[PDB]
Amino acid sequence: QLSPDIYAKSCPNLVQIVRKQVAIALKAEIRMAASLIRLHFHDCFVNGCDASLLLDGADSEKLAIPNINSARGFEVIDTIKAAVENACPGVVSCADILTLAARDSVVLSGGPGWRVALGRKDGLVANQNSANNLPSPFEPLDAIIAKFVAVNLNITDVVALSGAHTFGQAKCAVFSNRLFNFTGAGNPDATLETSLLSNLQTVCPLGGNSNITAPLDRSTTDTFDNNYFKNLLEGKGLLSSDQILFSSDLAVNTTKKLVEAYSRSQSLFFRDFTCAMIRMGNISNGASGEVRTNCRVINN
Ligand code: HEM
Ligand SMILES: N[C@@H](CCC(=O)N[C@@H](CS)C(=O)NCC(=O)O)C(=O)O
Ligand SMILES: [Ca+2]
Ligand SMILES: [Ca+2]
Repeated sequence: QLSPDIYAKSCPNLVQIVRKQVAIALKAEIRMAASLIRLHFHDCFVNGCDASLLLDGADSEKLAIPNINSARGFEVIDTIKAAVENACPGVVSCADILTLAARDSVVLSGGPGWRVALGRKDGLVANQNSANNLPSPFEPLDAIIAKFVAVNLNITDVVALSGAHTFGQAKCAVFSNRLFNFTGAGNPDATLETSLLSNLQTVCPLGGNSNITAPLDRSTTDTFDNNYFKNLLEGKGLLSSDQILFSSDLAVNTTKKLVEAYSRSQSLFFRDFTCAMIRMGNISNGASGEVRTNCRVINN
C-alpha cells in the first residue's frame, strides 16, 4: 500500500532532495527530462515498477532489443540515489526515486504535477525476455493496446501516455523506414506530411548514421504540452506508433477522437496524463523485494 508520507520519519526531505538533483541534471542536458520518464515507463512495464531495469549484468534488461543503444540516464539516477543515500542511508528504494524523477522531469518541463505515492520495493532480478516485449514503434495499434491491457492499463492510457512524446528524441533507426520505401512500393509512408518528410530525409539519409536523432515533437521540442497531438492532426507525428493514433483504420472510432480532444484542451490532456501516470506507477508483480542501496545490483 503506497503513501506519500511513507518516509515522513525515515527520510523527511526526500522530495526536495530529488527535485534539486533533477534540476541539476536538466541544466546540464535538457533532454534528460525526457530520458528519465522513459526509464520509469520501461521499468513499470517489466516486472512492475521495481527498478529491475536499473540492474546491470549479462542478462540485464538494458540489453533487451528496445533498451540497447536507446535507454539512457543511468548515471543521473546513480547521482540522485547517492544524494538520497547520503541523507538517509538504506531508506529509499530506487523504484521510488525513478518515480519521483519522472514526475519532476515533467513539472520542470512545464507539464502538470501530482503528489507521488511512495513505498515501492526494488526487485531482485532482471527480466530481459519481458523487456523484449515492450511496445514497438513498428507494430499495429491493436498490438500496442494489447500490451497496455496486459498490465491492466487501457486505450485512454495509451493515448495520454503517448503524449510523453511531446519532448525528447528518437533515432533515425526507429522511423527512417517511413521515409523512402515504406511498403515495397518505393514510396514514403503516405501518412507523413511532405514538409516533415523532406526534413527527416535530410536528417536520415540512406546509408548514413542511423543513431542521429530528431525531435519527437517538431513544434516544441523540450516543452511538455499538447503540441504532440496537434502534430498528429497534421500528419506530423514522428514514429509510426505516433501517427497511427490518428490515421490508422483502427483509430477512427477508438483513439482518433481522444487525439482530437487533447488537441482542443491541454487541461484535459494534463488531467488524463496525470491519471495514467499514477496508474502506471501502481503496476507491481507482487514479487519479494528490498530497498536497494546501489541501483545497479541487489543487496545480497
Ligand atoms: C505507446 C507505445 C510507445 C512506443 C511504441 C514508444 C516508442 C519509443 C521509441 C522507439 C523511442 C525512441 C527510442 C530511441 O531513440 O532509441 C521513444 C522515446 C521516448 N519515449 Fe516512447 N514509446 C511508447 C510509450 C511511451 C510512454 C508510455 C512514455 C512515458 C510515459 C514514453 C516516453 C518516451 C520519451 C520521453 C522518449 C524520449 C527519450 C529520450 O529522448 O531519451 N514513451 N519511445
Ligand atoms: N478504465 C476504467 C476507468 C479508469 C479511468 O478512470 N481512466 C481515466 C484515465 S487514466 C479516464 O478518465 N478514462 C479512462 C477510461 O474511461 O477507461 C473504466 O473503463 O471504467
Ligand atoms: Ca521493472
Ligand atoms: Ca512539446
